[PDB]
Amino acid sequence: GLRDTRPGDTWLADRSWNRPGWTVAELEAAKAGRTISVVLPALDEEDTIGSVIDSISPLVDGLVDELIVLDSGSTDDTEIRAVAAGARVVSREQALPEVPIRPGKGEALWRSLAASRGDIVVFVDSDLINPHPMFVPWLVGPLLTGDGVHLVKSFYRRPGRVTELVARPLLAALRPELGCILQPLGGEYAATRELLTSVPFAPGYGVEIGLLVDTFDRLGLDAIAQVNLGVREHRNRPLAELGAMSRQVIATLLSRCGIPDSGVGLTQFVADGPEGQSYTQHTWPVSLADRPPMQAIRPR
Amino acid sequence: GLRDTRPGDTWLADRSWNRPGWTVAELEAAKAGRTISVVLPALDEEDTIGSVIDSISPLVDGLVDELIVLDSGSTDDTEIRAVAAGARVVSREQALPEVPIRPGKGEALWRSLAASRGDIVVFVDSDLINPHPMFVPWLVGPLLTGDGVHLVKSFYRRPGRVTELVARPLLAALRPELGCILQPLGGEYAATRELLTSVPFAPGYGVEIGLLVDTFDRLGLDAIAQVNLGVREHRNRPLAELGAMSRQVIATLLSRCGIPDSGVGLTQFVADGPEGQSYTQHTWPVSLADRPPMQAIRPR
Ligand SMILES: O=c1ccn([C@@H]2O[C@H](COP(=O)(O)OP(=O)(O)O)[C@@H](O)[C@H]2O)c(=O)[nH]1
Ligand SMILES: O=c1ccn([C@@H]2O[C@H](COP(=O)(O)OP(=O)(O)O)[C@@H](O)[C@H]2O)c(=O)[nH]1
Ligand SMILES: [Mn+2]
Ligand SMILES: [Mn+2]
Repeated sequence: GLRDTRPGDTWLADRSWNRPGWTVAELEAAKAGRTISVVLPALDEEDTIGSVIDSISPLVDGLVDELIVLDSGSTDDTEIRAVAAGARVVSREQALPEVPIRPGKGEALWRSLAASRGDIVVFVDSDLINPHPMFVPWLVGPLLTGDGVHLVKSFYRRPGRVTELVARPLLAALRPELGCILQPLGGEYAATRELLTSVPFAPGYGVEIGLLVDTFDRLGLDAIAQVNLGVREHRNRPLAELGAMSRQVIATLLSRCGIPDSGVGLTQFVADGPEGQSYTQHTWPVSLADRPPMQAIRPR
Repeated sequence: GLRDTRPGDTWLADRSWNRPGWTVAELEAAKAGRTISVVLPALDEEDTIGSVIDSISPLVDGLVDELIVLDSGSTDDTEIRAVAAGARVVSREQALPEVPIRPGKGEALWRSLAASRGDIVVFVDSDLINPHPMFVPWLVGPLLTGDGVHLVKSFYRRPGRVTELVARPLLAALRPELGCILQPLGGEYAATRELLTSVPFAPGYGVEIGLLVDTFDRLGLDAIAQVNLGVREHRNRPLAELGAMSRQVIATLLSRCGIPDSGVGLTQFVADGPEGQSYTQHTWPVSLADRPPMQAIRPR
């Protein structure tokens, strides 16, 4: 299976593989009265968001029932360019007005549960460079087929340091069953509303890993599938921010495993000059504050 | 202090700094009947080891009482080239014949406690490219001065991903007091025999971080100093091995913090081709087996 795999192919828990042979029209037939929402979280991606929407556009009013951009505080042209591309833009305020806003990606995805209605929600990063139009159908495939699958995680090929050095080694240490997950931190994935609204959402960059572990702990490995997305292009992370991202992944995973995190942010020491004559001290925030299951706030 | 610092300058626990103004001859006078051993662990570094010894050579029979290369299973010309450079080569077998050998750096450093005699032991990696001749005196300075200092950690400028993304964020999470340590994984450091023989030694690449945490837990922050080594050149780590190194750092730190590690090695999935058609599954070993305090085996 891993010795021969294609963009679309599905990996299940019991080491078994599947190469899908359906059309998108056949997949919409498999729905059986289930609705699909696509949510694109966006903080300042005016350059790429149009192209991302365009890749998913033609599925709307067919496979996809709604396409939402969750505007996470953008001050560029994200909103207007997303509207011109034919997406409904919902701000964090509009999504859930009765709860004060916290910073970070986790917050945005959590709020999008209140703004969306689909029985199935698909998340796709809005900074992807020319995403394959088959991303969404490939992600929903294993949910619409039905093996008691509740979370579909993607894997892909680089055309991350935090994934390979932090998330995956800590998973081996603390949740070794999740060692089969190739890309635990990836932003392209799909899940049932059932699962999503029943679990807490980790803050900031902890969100994906928290969901992964929460899904595993509550529903076991059989509820998780992996799908090959093929080549995944996206804008590279600036090197400065990787320490902060790692620290948050660590905080979220420790908390899921019942290990007390100090709540103390990473302090980085940045050499000011070539000789190392002076260092700039930079401390990034880390959060231990999950949001509760959406069922406790805005229940269906 | 961090806003103005020089190779040699010392950082203590109470945020206080020190710029040393002694000669190496004045430092040998400060000894007061204390012996200093330099230990160079070496697994296949025939190209660099001569130069490393040459940088420390002139201190022998003066500041340094003995200079030992701990040969960790070399099959190149490490031994003969280290002898020609004027170092005493001791194999892992010769160091401690009554205990079976385990693989890894930790093993080598632990055995070197049995092969060396100095009241103070200085460790220096043998793959350093043209190390500054003042490395050893800069490392022993804070021990010979006396503030109840038992461990001297170096920091330096790149002319690591695992340090910045794994070791330092996990320290903030689990031992936030150790957040002030710039280079927790560095191989250039000095300590008393007193401390070194009283603590367990972590296996493989866990060794430095284990010592750091063990020192902190038992003697507190005041027993640890940091010294600026300046620019530190060394051969770059091949990218493949970084996952394995991270996994071991994780295992060692978790164990020091009382957190159960699964003992399950990191499995890496290596794309065999550009499309991501097939993956090679590669699982690196991780060890949870410390060596006990040398006092329990070969006591002074
Ligand atoms: O506070 C935030 C930060 C990120 N994002 C969005 O979440 C996705 C992932 O963000 P980023 O690209 O920085 O994360 P990475 O690729 O490094 O995992 C992108 O579409 C961002 O626009 C967001 O909505 N709110
Ligand atoms: O099993 C081992 C592996 C490493 N080394 C030595 O320990 C030092 C650090 O090894 P390496 O350069 O691979 O570690 P890194 O610089 O990546 O921390 C070097 O002098 C190696 O020759 C050793 O004695 N035994
Ligand atoms: Mn991105
Ligand atoms: Mn090295």
